[PDB]
Amino acid sequence: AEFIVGGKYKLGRKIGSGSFGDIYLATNITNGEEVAVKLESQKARHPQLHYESKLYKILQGGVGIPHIRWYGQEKDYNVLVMDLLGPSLEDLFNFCSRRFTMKTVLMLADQMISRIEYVHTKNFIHRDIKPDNFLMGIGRHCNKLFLIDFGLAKKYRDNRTRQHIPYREDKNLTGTARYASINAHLGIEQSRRDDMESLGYVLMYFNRTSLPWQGLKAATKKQKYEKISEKKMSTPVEVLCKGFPAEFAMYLNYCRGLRFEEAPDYMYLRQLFRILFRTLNHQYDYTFDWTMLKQKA
Ligand SMILES: Cn1ncc(-c2nc(N[C@H]3CC[C@H]([NH3+])CC3)ncc2F)c1CC1CC1
Repeated sequence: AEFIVGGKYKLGRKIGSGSFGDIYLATNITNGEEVAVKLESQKARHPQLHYESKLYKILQGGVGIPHIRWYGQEKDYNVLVMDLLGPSLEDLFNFCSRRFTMKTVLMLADQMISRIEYVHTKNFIHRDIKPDNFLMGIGRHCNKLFLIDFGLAKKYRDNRTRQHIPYREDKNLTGTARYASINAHLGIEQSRRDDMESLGYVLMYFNRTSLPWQGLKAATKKQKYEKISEKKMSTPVEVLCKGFPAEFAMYLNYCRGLRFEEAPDYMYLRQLFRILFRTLNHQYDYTFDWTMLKQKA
């Protein structure tokens, strides 16, 4: 057919766009398995796909890390082939009319903290934690959450010594402004704490349906980012999390309190949400809000 990569993956329709390229559905012509294919044009001032493919290789063996099938060059493109995955948390949020129950938020939180933790144990930070980068799997993996898109990810410490990258300022906000940590807005070098703060804004985005720094306008990119920053800094966490269980405010205070080099206590943060979950008499049965709507049909 018209477009086949690595001698066997026939590219079908476009399924979306990522950080540095476009994503297609494909089929392995030798066994019939459906996969996802990421194409980056080889004519790029600064090509990164080789870099992202190296990160995925480093991360193999993690729960909710997609397996890589092939990396290479085809026609005028760099090509990466991987597991096909299901919808993002943003897709599912819209499917549920931009409302999630507490049970769903807490079940997701347990997996999200763990996905981020794994990336950190391999000495990387993600730097673009948002609903669009968390995907549910498919088939028997449909209740497994995957964290993807390592285009903006960065080594935060040395493997041998565990010395961090240098503490410094005057960094561009590289990720998404809505979920960015306060220190990232100020141009401070991101570390593990910033991924965790970002997850806190995602959880509160799901709980509230919106964040108070949404809908802001300004003359420039930089001034919109500066308005978002100022709103984040002038909104107390108790106000942001008013009318929700105290655990969400505790999460956010804990993450802001972390020092640049300090290891988040992931076990404690998972425990914080799990004790709440079980106090509300919920069980981890993977009956999410979208599961309810599908089986009713
Ligand atoms: C950004 N990025 N990078 C890798 C992948 C990515 N996406 C999928 N499936 C998508 C189907 C359409 C859904 N709306 C989203 C999930 N499977 C594997 C992937 F690596 C994606 C998600 C595709 C929307 C870009």
